[PDB]
Amino acid sequence: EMEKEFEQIDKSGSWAAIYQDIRHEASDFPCRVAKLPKNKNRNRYRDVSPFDHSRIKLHQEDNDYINASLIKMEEAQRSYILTQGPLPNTCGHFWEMVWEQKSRGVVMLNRVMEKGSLKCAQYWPQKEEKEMIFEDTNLKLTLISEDIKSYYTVRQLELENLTTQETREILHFHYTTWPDFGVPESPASFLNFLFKVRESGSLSPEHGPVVVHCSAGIGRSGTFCLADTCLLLMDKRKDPSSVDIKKVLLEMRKFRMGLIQTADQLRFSYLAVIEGAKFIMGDSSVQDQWKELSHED
Ligand SMILES: CNC(=O)[C@@H]1Cc2ccc(NS(=O)(=O)O)cc2CN1C(=O)OCc1ccccc1
Ligand SMILES: [Cl-]
Ligand SMILES: [Cl-]
Ligand SMILES: [Cl-]
Ligand SMILES: [Cl-]
Ligand SMILES: [Cl-]
Ligand SMILES: [Mg+2]
Repeated sequence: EMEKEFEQIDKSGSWAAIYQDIRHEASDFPCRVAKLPKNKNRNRYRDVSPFDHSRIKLHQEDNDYINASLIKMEEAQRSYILTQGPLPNTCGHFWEMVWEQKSRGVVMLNRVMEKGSLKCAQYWPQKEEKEMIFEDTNLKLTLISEDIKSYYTVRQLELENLTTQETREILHFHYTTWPDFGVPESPASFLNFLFKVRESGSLSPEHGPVVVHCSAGIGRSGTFCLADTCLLLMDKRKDPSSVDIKKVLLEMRKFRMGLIQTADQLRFSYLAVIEGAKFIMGDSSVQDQWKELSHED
């Protein structure tokens, strides 16, 4: 059981060892498509690639490759697409994927510039009157509105298939204060944001999988998805004791490499799930407490 295990790991000072065990046991599957020479400029990082078996294939229509993986959580009955921050030449591919996969939400856990470097393209419009046209993939993208909070921003976007003139509302949830290889400021700030995504209906099984990304689409993205799936599993069962966090992480790692990048991110995941369980198991009042503690205003 996770809280008893947490205390034992904390007491014995063994987060590094627990995390290394996970790394040791994690799946290794081929990424042959990712490593084709023609795809070199579609990958942000040499050593971060989607496995062939779970890669998202684009439907157009000359080269189907995008650095993005379908994390299909069978027991939980929820799926996520985890992807790298799009590059200057892959923003059209990114939105093509959102359209084809029928996603309603995009969760962004990084900033465009981190540590002086460009870790993600400016792939969405920052001003209503300056829409983006992706001529390669025949899509238009317009900012409809935004709600700016202290550490996150929610945007309403309209994505249009220029081929058909069909339009869809996409919700963009941008966590702006999650440092690379680091953790959220508190369980409360993380959970307040996760519940904002949940409340939107973006994780509904009636939609395609939410797209989640950071810069590599593994560390911060893995942490987010691990906490969400653990919370969902205990919710379905109304049984916190039924959830084996390490097992869930290993299951996710069947679908994309390197999910959760540090031992402290693993530790934070346990904290987030232990805290979130208070809400799942019926202390409704904790949600307001997280909102207050997050200082979102
Ligand atoms: C220190 N590592 C690096 O700088 C590069 C790029 C990067 C940016 C950012 C990042 N953090 S994230 O944006 O939260 O995913 C992770 C990685 C992983 N990486 C890798 O080379 O990862 C290879 C790897 C490691 C463990 C497991 C699978 C693959
Ligand atoms: Cl940014
Ligand atoms: Cl900077
Ligand atoms: Cl970039
Ligand atoms: Cl950072
Ligand atoms: Cl790793
Ligand atoms: Mg303006």
